[PDB]
Amino acid sequence: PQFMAAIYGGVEGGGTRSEVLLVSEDGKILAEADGLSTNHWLIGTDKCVERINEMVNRAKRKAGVDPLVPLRSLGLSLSGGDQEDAGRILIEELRDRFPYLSESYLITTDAAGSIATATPDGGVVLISGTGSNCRLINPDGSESGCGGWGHMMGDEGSAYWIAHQAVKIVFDSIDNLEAAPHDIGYVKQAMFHYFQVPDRLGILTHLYRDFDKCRFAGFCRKIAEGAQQGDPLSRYIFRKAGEMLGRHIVAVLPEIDPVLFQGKIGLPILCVGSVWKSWELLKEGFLLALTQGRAQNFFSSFTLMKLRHSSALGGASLGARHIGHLLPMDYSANAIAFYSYTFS
Amino acid sequence: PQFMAAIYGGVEGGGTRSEVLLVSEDGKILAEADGLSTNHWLIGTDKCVERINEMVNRAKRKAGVDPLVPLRSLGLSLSGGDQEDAGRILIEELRDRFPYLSESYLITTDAAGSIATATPDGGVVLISGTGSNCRLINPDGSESGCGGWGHMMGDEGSAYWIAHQAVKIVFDSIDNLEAAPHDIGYVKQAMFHYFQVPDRLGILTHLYRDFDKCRFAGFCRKIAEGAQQGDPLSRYIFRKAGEMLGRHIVAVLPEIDPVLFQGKIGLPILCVGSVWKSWELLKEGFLLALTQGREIFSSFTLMKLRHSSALGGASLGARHIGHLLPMDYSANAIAFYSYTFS
Ligand SMILES: CC(=O)N[C@@H]1[C@@H](O)[C@H](O)[C@@H](CO)O[C@@H]1O
Ligand SMILES: CC(=O)N[C@@H]1[C@@H](O)[C@H](O)[C@@H](CO)O[C@@H]1O
Repeated sequence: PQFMAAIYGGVEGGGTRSEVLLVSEDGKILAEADGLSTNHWLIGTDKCVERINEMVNRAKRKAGVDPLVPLRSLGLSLSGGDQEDAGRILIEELRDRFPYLSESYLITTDAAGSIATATPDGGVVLISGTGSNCRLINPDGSESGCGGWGHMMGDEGSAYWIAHQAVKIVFDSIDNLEAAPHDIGYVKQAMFHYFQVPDRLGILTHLYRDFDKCRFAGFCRKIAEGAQQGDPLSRYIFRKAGEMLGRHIVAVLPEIDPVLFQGKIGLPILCVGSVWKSWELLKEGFLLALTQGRAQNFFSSFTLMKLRHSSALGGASLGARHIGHLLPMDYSANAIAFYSYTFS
Repeated sequence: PQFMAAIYGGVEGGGTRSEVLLVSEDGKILAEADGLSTNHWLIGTDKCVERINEMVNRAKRKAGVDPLVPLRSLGLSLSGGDQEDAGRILIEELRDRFPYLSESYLITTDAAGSIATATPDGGVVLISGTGSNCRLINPDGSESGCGGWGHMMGDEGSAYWIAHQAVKIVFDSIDNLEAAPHDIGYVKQAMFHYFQVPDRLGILTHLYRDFDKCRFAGFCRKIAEGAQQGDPLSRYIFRKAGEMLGRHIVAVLPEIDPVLFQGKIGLPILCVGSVWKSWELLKEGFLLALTQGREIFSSFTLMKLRHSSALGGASLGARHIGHLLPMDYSANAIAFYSYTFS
C-alpha cells in the first residue's frame, strides 16, 4: 500500500532542525527523515523552500514512492507559519520550483502541529528548545498565546535564553555593572571552553557576524551540566528558566476553556522541545511560578505530557484535513504523562 | 599650503553614521564630510572599507587635494576598532583596493577618538547614541571600561535600549507575561505609528530579516516625545536609561586615577551621542545612580564636544607617524552640567 493510495506528508519545522513524516491514507507512518532548520524569520523563504523539498524527497525515496509522483498533501508546521506573506510565498515557490513535490500544501505553526499530534479537541502547548512559545487552541477554535517572539524580543526559558543569561551575568559581573547572584567561576570557565576564546571580546564575533542561534544556544548544555553538578549560579539560571516557563502558562490561564481543566489529569500541558529533558532542573522554578501565579479559580491539578511521535504527524493530519481527508490517529499512543501536580 | 604640506585625516565611526575631517599639519580643519555607518560587527569589513574610501574621497575633493594624492595618515576611530583581526584586515584591504587613499593608517576605537579630541592627559567618555559605551584612559595609559557590547549583549541607556524597552514592555503587557509599570497606551500607539504596522506580528520582520539597528533605535524619538509631553511610561523609561548610564560611571570609579577627580570642576565626564540631547529626561535617574553608587569623588562636570571626534582621530593618526598635530583642547569641549554631592 504505497503506490495505490494517497500519501500525506508533514514537516515539523521548529528549532535546531526539521523532521518529515510520510503517512498512508490509513494513518501508517511510511518514512521519516531529518532536515535542516526551516525558520523563515532566521533563514528566509528561499532556503526554507530548498530545504523542505530536499528532505521530503529523501523521505519519498525511503518510502519507495515512484519517481515524480507527488504527495497528495503536505502540512508544513513551521516556526512563524502564522505569517500571512511568508506562507503565501513558501507555497508559490514550492509549486513553481518543484512541481512534483505535492499536489497541495498547508502552512501552519509548529505549535499547531504539536497540539494536533496529541489531540483533536483543543489544548495547550509549551515549547522550550532553542526558542520558547506557549499556544492555546480552545475546543471552539479560539486561540491565545504568550511568547514565541524570538531571540530579539523574548524566548524566555529557552536554551537561547539560558545561554544568554549566563553570558550576560558573566559580562556584567566582570564589568562591575551588576553583581552576580552567585559565584561566576564555573560559568565563566565553561563559556571560555565552549566558545573556545580567552576573553569577552572573543565572544562578540559569535554574537554578530558569526551568530547562529543553534550554535549560541548550545551553551545551555554547559549550564545544565553545571547545575547537575551543583554549581549555585547554574542551578539559579535553570530555576529562573523554570519560572519563566510557568509564567507563560499563568499568562494564558484566563483564556483557557474551563472544560480543559476537568478530568482526573487536570490541565494537560504538552511539553515540546529539548529543554524539557532538564525538567528536574526546571521543576522548583516551574512550581514557584504556577503556585504563586494562580487567583481563587480554575484548577486543582495539572499534568505535563510529552509526545511519543514527531509533531510532523500532527502536521500530516492537518495537511490531510486541508483537502477533506480524516487521517486516522491514535491519540493515546501519541503522547504520555511524565509529571503531575496537585496543589493540595 | 594644500599641496605643499601633509594632510591628516580622521574618521569618527558613530552609530547611525560616520564623519571624516581632513586637517592640515598645523591643526586647521580643511574639509569635512558625512558617511555611512562603519561598525564592522554589523556590516562586515568589506563594506567598511568601501565606505571609508568613498567618504574620505569626497572630503579630498572638497579640500582640493589633487587626484591620486594620498593623505599622510588616516586615523579611524571606529566601533569595534580594538579587535585585532578586524583592524588588520581593514588596513590590508584599504591598502590593496585603494592604494592612493593614505600612506599610513591607525585603527582605534570611537571612544579613544572622542577622548583625544578633548584632552591629551587622560579621561572618561560616556557614549550614548544608537549604542552605549563607557571608557576610561588614565594619565598613565592604563584603560578600563564598562559596557560597549552592542545590541545582543547590553547597550543599556542607548537609543536602541530605550526603543527595545518600550517595545518589550508593550509585548509583555499584551501577553499578560508582565504588567507594565505605567499605562502603555501612548507607547503602543506610537509603536504602530513609527513602524507602520497594525499589530505585534507586524513588528517582527523589523527585528529579523529586515532588522536595521538605526531604523529600530529611531523609535527612541517617539519615547522622548512622549516623555516631553508627560507620559508616565515614557518618562519612566528615560529615568531607567539615566540610571543605567550612571551605573556605567559607578562601575569604572574604582579604576579612575584620583588625580582626575581633583580640580575646580571635579571629575569631567565627556558625554557623546544623540541621547544626551535628552539630558533633562535622564537627569534624575543619572543622579540617583551616581549618588547611591558613591555610598556603597567630590563633584563632577558633564562635558560635550564642540568638534567631531574625527579631530581626535586625526590627532592620533598623526601621532602614529611621529607628528604632533596642534590641538586647541579648550575650544574642543565645553561643560553643560555641574554637580557637587552633599
Ligand atoms: C520569531 C520567532 O522566531 N519565533 C519562534 C517561534 O515561532 C517558535 O515557536 C519558538 C519555538 O521554537 O521559537 C521562537 O520563539
Ligand atoms: C559590539 C558593538 O557594536 N559595540 C558598540 C561599541 O563599540 C560602541 O562604542 C557603542 C557606541 O556606539 O555601541 C556599541 O556598544
